[PDB]
Amino acid sequence: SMTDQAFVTLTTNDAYAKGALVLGSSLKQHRTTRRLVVLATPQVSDSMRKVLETVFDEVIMVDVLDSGDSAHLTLMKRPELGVMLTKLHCWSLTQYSKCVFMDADTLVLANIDDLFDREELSAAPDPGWPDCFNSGVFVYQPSVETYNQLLHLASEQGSFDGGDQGILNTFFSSWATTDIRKHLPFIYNLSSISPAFKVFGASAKVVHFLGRVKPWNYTYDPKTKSVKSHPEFLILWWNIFTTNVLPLLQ
Amino acid sequence: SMTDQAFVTLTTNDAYAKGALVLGSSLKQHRTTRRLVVLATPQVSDSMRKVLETVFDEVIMVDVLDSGDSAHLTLMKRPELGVMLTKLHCWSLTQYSKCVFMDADTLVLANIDDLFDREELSAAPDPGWPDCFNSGVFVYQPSVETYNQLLHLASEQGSFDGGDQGILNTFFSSWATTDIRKHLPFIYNLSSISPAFKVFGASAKVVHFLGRVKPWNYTYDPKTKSVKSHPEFLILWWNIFTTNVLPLLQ
Ligand SMILES: O=c1ccn([C@@H]2O[C@H](COP(=O)(O)OP(=O)(O)O[C@H]3O[C@H](CO)[C@@H](O)[C@H](O)[C@H]3O)[C@@H](O)[C@H]2O)c(=O)[nH]1
Ligand SMILES: O=c1ccn([C@@H]2O[C@H](COP(=O)(O)OP(=O)(O)O[C@H]3O[C@H](CO)[C@@H](O)[C@H](O)[C@H]3O)[C@@H](O)[C@H]2O)c(=O)[nH]1
Ligand SMILES: [Mg+2]
Ligand SMILES: [Mg+2]
Ligand SMILES: [Mn+2]
Ligand SMILES: [Mn+2]
Repeated sequence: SMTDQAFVTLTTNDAYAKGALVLGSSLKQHRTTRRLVVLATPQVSDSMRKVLETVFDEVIMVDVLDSGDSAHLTLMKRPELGVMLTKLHCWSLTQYSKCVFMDADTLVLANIDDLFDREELSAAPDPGWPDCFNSGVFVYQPSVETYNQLLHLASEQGSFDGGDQGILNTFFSSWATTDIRKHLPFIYNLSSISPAFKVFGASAKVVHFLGRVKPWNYTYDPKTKSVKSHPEFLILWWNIFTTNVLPLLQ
Repeated sequence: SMTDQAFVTLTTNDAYAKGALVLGSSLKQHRTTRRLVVLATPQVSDSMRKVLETVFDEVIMVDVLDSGDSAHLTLMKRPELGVMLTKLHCWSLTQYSKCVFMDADTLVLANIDDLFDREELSAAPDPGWPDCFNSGVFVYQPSVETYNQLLHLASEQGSFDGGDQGILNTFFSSWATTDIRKHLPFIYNLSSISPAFKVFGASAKVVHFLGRVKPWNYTYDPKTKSVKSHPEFLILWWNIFTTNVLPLLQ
């Protein structure tokens, strides 16, 4: 419908694929009018890609190890940054005029199509260092130029933790001090999970399972309808997975 | 010199007094041209007030337990909020046109007089919930009206944790979405202490020892010039305390 605009996510393996399936199913559930796109690598199994195609309108293959890939020369300088370099291809999707990137470890609790009212680069503050934006949810404008500049910066600067957040904050360095409309409310990337969430946590639009253990790393027990050691968000992830993802398998 | 403008802090006991002495000494060290004010209660010992008068230009006594105090009726509704109600008296200081409130558990690493270029209410984002501002450092305009409204809100709403942050964020509820100039850089209230601090943590202007254990709760050992179990900020606090506070005692 709005074929010109997309939610874009990323998976480089079958584990994070499970996250993308929950994310995508949650966006469908809350009736997005936009396209759903997943960047996938050849490390994602063919069988899992078949499941991704039931949720996503486009499963777009990216392989930074292929010498024909635009990021390949950069990977040879920074071989440790394969995942980040795959992610940056989100900017190469110039068939779309505007997109919202979302991490595969996010989950949507309401329609968030009003994010397309925003301009590049709009993003929520990161907890822990809130003059940096968290790069798990952001509104951007695909551009070969912007893409090539991000590649250059990745080449020059690298990434201590292998993430793209430092690079995106270096490139978009006016975010902290310029144009409050480019600060997404924290409820669009609620990543503190693990008094304020009493008052405002009920109005979350997006939950982000930022940090070491992802929901799919838990062992789910049908017998108790919970995981094994606000646990609510974790339960909701698994609720979407069991109710909405599993039956796509028919 | 700028007798019209002040840094204002707060202590209700001799422990936090030690914090105020380090804060005040750090502001002097970095050559503030503004006045230094501490709100103190009768629970602060006379002997400690004599030490506070060597650092602070005004030691202003506030006693919410006195029926002549403006906050006393509010305290009888909310007897658990004595400290917060004392703090709110910062707005009653109408001999000043503009002030920066700072928590007694902060410490200054550079001249921060450029905070007086800001307008009420300017404050840094709180880590953990960054659409709320942390109420440990803020620029405000003393006003009997604003004061009386904050008292009313404290009366109506109370405070789950006994802090003023919720009240100040409720009253100043446009902060997250309005006027980026009212967002202080995080380096003016660096309260994550305990990759980003590698890049930007060297340029801190204010450190805030937010959380349970305050620097003065540690046991300092002259023999090692450290505390007993970035530990640097903690060492600096104790460096100011031993070098700059102690010899005020002559
Ligand atoms: O092996 C991997 C690792 C990551 N991803 C994708 O990359 C995203 C980011 O990884 P994630 O594990 O979610 O990182 P966070 O725990 O969210 O860590 C934070 O810090 C990093 C920035 O430096 C960013 O990658 C994250 O968006 C940011 O929230 C994931 O959601 C996936 O979409 C993969 O596909 N495969
Ligand atoms: O017994 C006390 C307790 C606090 N204070 C003063 O109140 C300030 C705030 O208390 P603090 O212990 O610093 O709280 P934080 O650990 O900083 O906790 C956070 O959350 C609270 C808001 O709800 C605020 O009081 C703080 O500014 C905020 O940073 C202190 O610095 C002192 O100035 C006293 O004088 N006596
Ligand atoms: Mg360069
Ligand atoms: Mg009212
Ligand atoms: Mn993530
Ligand atoms: Mn404090």
